[PDB]
Amino acid sequence: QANLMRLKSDLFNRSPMYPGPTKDDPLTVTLGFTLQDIVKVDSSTNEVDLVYYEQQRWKLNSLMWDPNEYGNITDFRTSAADIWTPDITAYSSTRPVQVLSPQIAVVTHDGSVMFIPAQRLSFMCDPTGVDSEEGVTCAVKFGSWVYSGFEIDLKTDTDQVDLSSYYASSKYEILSATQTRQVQHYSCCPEPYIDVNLVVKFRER
Amino acid sequence: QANLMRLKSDLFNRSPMYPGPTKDDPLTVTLGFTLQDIVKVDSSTNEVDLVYYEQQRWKLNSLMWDPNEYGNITDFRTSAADIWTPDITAYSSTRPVQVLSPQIAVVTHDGSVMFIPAQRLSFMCDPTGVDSEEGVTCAVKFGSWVYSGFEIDLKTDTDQVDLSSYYASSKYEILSATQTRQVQHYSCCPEPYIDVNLVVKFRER
Amino acid sequence: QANLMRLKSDLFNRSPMYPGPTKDDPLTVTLGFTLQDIVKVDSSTNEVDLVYYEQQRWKLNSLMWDPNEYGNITDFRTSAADIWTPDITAYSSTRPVQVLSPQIAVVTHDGSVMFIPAQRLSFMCDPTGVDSEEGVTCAVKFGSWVYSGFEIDLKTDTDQVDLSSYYASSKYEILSATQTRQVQHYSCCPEPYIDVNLVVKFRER
Amino acid sequence: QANLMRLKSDLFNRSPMYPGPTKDDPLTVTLGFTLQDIVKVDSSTNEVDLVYYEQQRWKLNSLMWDPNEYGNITDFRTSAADIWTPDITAYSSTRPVQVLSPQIAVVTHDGSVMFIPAQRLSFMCDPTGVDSEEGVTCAVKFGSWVYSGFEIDLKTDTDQVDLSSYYASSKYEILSATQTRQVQHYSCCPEPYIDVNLVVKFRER
Amino acid sequence: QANLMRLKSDLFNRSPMYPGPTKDDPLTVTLGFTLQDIVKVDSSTNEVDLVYYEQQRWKLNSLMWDPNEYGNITDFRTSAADIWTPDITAYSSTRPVQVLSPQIAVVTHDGSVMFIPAQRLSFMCDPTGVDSEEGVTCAVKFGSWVYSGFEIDLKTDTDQVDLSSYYASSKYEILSATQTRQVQHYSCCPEPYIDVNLVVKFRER
Ligand SMILES: c1ccc(C2CCN(CCc3cc4ccccc4[nH]3)CC2)cc1
Ligand SMILES: c1ccc(C2CCN(CCc3cc4ccccc4[nH]3)CC2)cc1
Ligand SMILES: c1ccc(C2CCN(CCc3cc4ccccc4[nH]3)CC2)cc1
Ligand SMILES: c1ccc(C2CCN(CCc3cc4ccccc4[nH]3)CC2)cc1
Ligand SMILES: c1ccc(C2CCN(CCc3cc4ccccc4[nH]3)CC2)cc1
Repeated sequence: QANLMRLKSDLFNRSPMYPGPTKDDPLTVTLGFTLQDIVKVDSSTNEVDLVYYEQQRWKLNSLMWDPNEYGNITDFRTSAADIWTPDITAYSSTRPVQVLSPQIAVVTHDGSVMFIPAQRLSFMCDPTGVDSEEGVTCAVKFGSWVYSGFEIDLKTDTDQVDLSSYYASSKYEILSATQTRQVQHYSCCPEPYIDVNLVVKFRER
Repeated sequence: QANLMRLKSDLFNRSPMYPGPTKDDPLTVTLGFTLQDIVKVDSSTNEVDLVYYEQQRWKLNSLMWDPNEYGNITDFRTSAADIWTPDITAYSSTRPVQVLSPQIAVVTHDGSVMFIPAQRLSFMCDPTGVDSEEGVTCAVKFGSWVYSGFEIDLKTDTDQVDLSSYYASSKYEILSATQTRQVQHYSCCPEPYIDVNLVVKFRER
Repeated sequence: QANLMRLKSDLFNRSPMYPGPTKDDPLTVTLGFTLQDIVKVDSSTNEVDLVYYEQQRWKLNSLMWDPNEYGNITDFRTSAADIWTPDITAYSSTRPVQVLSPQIAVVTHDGSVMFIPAQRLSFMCDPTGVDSEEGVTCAVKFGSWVYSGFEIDLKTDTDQVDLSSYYASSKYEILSATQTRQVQHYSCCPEPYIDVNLVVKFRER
Repeated sequence: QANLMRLKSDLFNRSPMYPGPTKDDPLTVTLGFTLQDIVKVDSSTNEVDLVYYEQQRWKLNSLMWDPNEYGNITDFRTSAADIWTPDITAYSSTRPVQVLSPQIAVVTHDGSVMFIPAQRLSFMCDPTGVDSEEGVTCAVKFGSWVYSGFEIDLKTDTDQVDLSSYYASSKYEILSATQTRQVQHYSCCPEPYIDVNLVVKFRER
Repeated sequence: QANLMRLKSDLFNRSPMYPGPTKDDPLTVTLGFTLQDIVKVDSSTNEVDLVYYEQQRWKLNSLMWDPNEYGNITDFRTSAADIWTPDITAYSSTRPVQVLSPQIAVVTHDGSVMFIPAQRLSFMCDPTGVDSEEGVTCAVKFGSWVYSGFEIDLKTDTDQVDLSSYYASSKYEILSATQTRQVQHYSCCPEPYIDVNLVVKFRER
């Protein structure tokens, strides 16, 4: 406990918190989705409710340490409030996202951070054809709300959504689930915009 | 990181926070709406739910800096809690507004602030005739709750609501969406009152 | 900005906050209601939902200042959290009251405070007869939760509820709306209890 | 104001807050209920919703003062957050309790505290027979969550629930409402467990 | 009070809070469930709502004291916010868990902590066959969100869920309720992961 108390004190009480990335010091954020369930489909409002884990990874030099100086500690768990976290948001939500898991991150000695919030999301989705064999496709983009591709570079490790934890007795069957990194440019702005498009093809089980 | 940490420290930890505008030092707030969806229409209570982005822009001398003194930083992102924000509100909401995005603003070296909260709004709207070709018109005024025209001047860049992000498979089709700055004079009071009237004409797709 | 920053610092950072009134130093609170809408009526639970502005006015010697000493500032806007506010409550609510507006007050150099929260209230009301020409009458009392008339004296400027902002396409038509100051004494206790009785007669439009 | 500011400073800023009772220094908490309304009955989930005032009284030596030393102040009102409050809870609630009133307590010079929160409670109750003349009986136990009878001596003043404020046009009529205290010892443990069983017999009006 | 004030000050104001367990200093957390009611079953979304008490026990050397040095105090009650608590979560919830009880723990002089939060949980469960004699089986895993078996060792005192407080007039009858410790391994990671699988077999009463 003494070595970990010392490490946390040196990392969090000595210097001000990381102020976020800039064009000169960009940050790469890796996103991955683990879809657990399609909990609700509302055909009268065109809202669909998903339960998923959103894996977020990034690396900060300010979070690095030599394990030899701290009783061979290679990683620790800490409240996500103690650290800077990226402002990754769903771009077409209809309700505030509901957090289903403790807000705790894992920090590794190389400065790597892994934060996996479990969430319930209501987003814009026309479910017409969900009761058919072909099913229905719905998509929701995720990205930084305030940082462009010049400050936050969004990435995925795979374009395949993790369906290994998908509820087997769900009302809905997943035909396909992909997470695709997209780089967009708008007429307004010279900076690129990055999002991860979560595309889910599903039908009634 | 060091230059941004220094900038934020100089802007936020040296002087007290901006106390808001006065008649002697008025502030101009530019409002713009990006309508995403008409998520719900309730004909039994006369409530309509909107999902939109509300772009807010203002400029403070106290937020200015010389980029040359701070490693050529021309702008940064910071929690909206670190800065003063205008008390812009819907004058005919029926439920507290639901924030759908991170509460983060972009501050530019010229003292400009851009704050774009995504919101879900429930407001007073009689949807009689939504199921017709003519559709229905509904309006909601936005403005400062406590500041008159003498302290906060409200403006728009365009009278046209941005409909380029409007949900393509929405239950409702937008016939027209305008955002108009209105000035109101009362016999009682010498001070003018300013609002932005969001007028949306819509029908069932 | 500098003069207002100085004023706020002198009023709020020099002395402890106003500890509320006492029998020796009573406070008069003026109440006024502006009814915007009867949003929902529930005949299965006997609950009615109102949307209104509740104007609250009081005066504190501790909030007084000479405008000449502060660059001729005669009033300012401040977060209601910076000041003491009366504990005015609805005595027959069925749900926690929902705040629809920014929590900001206007302080005048004579020590006057004006606080106008917009609220959504669910209260006990049998709506039987709302669908008739005669309509239905419903009442809700407002007053201090913990202070008697010896500490907080409630007053009204008028017995007429402001209906000039009442939603013209509401499901309900207002036949009459009054706000009356009422006094009561209990056998135990000598102190009077004050409430403002909001009586609304309404029917379906 | 000055004398009350001085009193509050002496009571709350000089010594640490009361750490709660112990076996060596037990505390008597007097509990009583004022039933306002049976708002809802749900026969599909077996949940009943009550609106009531829960009167809590206790006395602390650390909250005592000589009125002569403080401008003859015999009592004051303060935020329930400034003082220790007992952890009295419903043992069979189905939803978090909703607070309908300001969280303010009355402290008397003898160290007496009176705290009367208004609340909405959903609790386990089978309402089968509510639509009959006989009605239905439902019960909810209240007590300390973590303190035994050795630390918190939970008491009542009367076994009769105050029905003098019960909503006259409620959907439900009260046939009887009692608050019976119970002291129990289990074979495991030497300490008594105390609870108050709020028993309400009611039917449709 | 003085001895307890002194004890709390020595335990909580002298050293930094316990930073959580590590591989070198693991922690055993014992979990136990007391099922109170199956409040709701939703066959359209496949969600079931449970009301239960979750007993959590763990032991910290940093929470030890000699009762002889503190007026023979052998245990005390304190806000769960004053101490470190394990991040035990339901792995298949569909809504944020609702806390129904005060967040207070019991600390014993041997460093033992007992924390029993009452909760309402919505979780993934297909209730098809609940209206039959055979009933339906539903399961929910609980475990640490961020810690492995190397840091938090989860244990049970019994595999039998406590049904002695189960609501007698519930819509649902419990056929069986077990809580089983399970050790899992993931392809990513060499460390074992522990969960407690709450398996409830139930039917309509
Ligand atoms: C966040 C944290 C834990 C989980 C777990 C899922 C399965 N195990 C743990 C299995 C587990 C996943 C996992 C994902 C990335 C890296 C390491 C990981 N270990 C218990 C909780 C889910 C989301
Ligand atoms: C309001 C409007 C769009 C957004 C974005 C939605 C898609 N992108 C990039 C699209 C985008 C245009 C744009 C115009 C002005 C300022 C920021 C902007 N971001 C990232 C955030 C956030 C808030
Ligand atoms: C609380 C509740 C509602 C408001 C206003 C409602 C409509 N207007 C301006 C309408 C308005 C005239 C007027 C005349 C004298 C004093 C205050 C006044 N407000 C802007 C906001 C402000 C604060
Ligand atoms: C708890 C319970 C009710 C209230 C009130 C609701 C109606 N009154 C009546 C207030 C009131 C009666 C009374 C009778 C005997 C002794 C003290 C009393 N206070 C003012 C506030 C406030 C706090
Ligand atoms: C967590 C879970 C339940 C409770 C209680 C439920 C019922 N009682 C009596 C609680 C109670 C019996 C009992 C019997 C033997 C040993 C210890 C015991 N505690 C008071 C609160 C408190 C905290």
